[PDB]
Amino acid sequence: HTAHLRTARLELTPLDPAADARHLHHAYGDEEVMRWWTRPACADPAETERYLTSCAAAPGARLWTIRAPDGTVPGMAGLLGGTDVPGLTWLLRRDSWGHGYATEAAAAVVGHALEDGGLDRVEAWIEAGNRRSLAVAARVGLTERARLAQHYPHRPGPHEMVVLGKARAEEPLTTLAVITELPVRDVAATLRLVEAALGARTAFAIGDPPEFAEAALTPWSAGPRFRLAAVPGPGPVEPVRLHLDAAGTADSLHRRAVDAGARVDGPPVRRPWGRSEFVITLPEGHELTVSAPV
Amino acid sequence: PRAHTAHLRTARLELTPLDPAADARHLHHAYGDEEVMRWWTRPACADPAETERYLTSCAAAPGARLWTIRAPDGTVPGMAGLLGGTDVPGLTWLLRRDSWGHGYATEAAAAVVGHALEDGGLDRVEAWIEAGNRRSLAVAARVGLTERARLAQHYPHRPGPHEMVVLGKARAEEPLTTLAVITELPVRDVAATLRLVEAALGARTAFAIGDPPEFAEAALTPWSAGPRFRLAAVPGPGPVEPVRLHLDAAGTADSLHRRAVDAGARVDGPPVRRPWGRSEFVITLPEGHELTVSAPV
Repeated sequence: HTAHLRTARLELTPLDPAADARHLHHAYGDEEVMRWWTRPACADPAETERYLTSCAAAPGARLWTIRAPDGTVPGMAGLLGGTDVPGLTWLLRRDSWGHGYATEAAAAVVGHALEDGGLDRVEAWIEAGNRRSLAVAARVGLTERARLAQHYPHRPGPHEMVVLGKARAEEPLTTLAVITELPVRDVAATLRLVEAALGARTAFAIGDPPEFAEAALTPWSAGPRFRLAAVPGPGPVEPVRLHLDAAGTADSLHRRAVDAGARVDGPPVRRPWGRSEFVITLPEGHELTVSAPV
Repeated sequence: PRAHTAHLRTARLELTPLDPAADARHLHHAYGDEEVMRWWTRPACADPAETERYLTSCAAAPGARLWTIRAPDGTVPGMAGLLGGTDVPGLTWLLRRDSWGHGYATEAAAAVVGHALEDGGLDRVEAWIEAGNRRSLAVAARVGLTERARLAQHYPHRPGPHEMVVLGKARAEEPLTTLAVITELPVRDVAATLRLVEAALGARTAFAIGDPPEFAEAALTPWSAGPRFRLAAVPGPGPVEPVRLHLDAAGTADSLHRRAVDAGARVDGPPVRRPWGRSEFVITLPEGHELTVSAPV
């Protein structure tokens, strides 16, 4: 890309790892600034130069370097990549903070991505705890669409990643959730189980003994939850396979399932796709593999 | 319900247990404001009398715990409290356009929540804000509430449906939680299946394994994460015990149905309005699986 993006007080020039690495290292090498980054603070500008390159290297990578009028170089902003949906990001040395740069820069990149970038939509992955960044994202029209558990090699424990987005034309139709029904013998008994293993809870039930309930896996009005329908028998019951994306550690999740007398597959096992999973099987045959970031 | 008695005092505000008759005159500046009420669950009140009435019905509501916001200069910016009649401590607030931008709503809601979670001994509290309510969501965040889910709703006083973000906050967050449930739909031709799915459901395949689709993942959203299920391939006799999938969609069912139909899908018929204020239809998969599609309207 050749395009420069100009704003009230800024010029975003295409990113040159070699040339810019000197200034950009004032952010990428700062322990503080990288408090939220996917990897610790860069050691040397070479590493930065290296990273920056590996970064701009990826397929759809399209980054700029934030240049202010007063000579300074607060940092950078742009579209990350190698991914499917164009991710977005930014970073500034601690100094340039709160001067509206991030907001301005972010606003620029976004505008361009949707408009002249010819793109249909744009994402932005911000850590849950990242208030400041979440403010900018929202300030830029990026509304939250999903969330996911993740773990950084340098982190003591896993974390939550918010996935904000913003299309050019907001689709009129969309799916907000998928609730799957589960045929079980004793809806009640099952509810009791799930409530303990997955720390679930009953959202509702129809008649006593219960004949049809809605098991919620979160203590909130809406969210991850599935229906429980009752069935007579004789009992063949065709199993249902369920993938459970959980937050927190697989060992403590598994510890909970077991300590709840759950039919567990075994201890959690790591996987190529970077997720430690373990399964739970319900008497009727259904099995739900619980998968955590770690 | 009952008493209250409590008065919430903050940096520049005083929260006094709402008194319909008393305050209504002032609060009508909010509830009677078309602009201010464009995001509310009902139209603006024609006059203070209607506001007093509404305020009363709200005040009477089961465990309703509301306060009126008093500014030091004697102004009444609006109201803020805890709604009654829920299952999870609901939460609301409302300012008049004239008091906007002073951080009153943040200060107020902050206090109601601090009270509810600490003094009220409450476990958690929610807050339902319409997707497009930029300022309210901003206050939500500034207060500590974080989105936990989203629902499709439709107010009789509106021509079209809308989205509602369900934000919340507990006093002691749970280490373990669940983010999603992706179920496996055993089908014969994972390929065609996916082709169809994207047609009617407007899905898009996130990933496919093996040239001949051995097992893919159809996302129902255009984003990295969000609602979606998994397709597994399996050949056989009379192949499968249909899997039941409830699909909560946003937008008018009439058109959702139009999509499923133009996609040439198996639909048990046009959308049928249910009693619980929801219209739906079901799409059956050749294998057996029924994917009912519910919408607010």
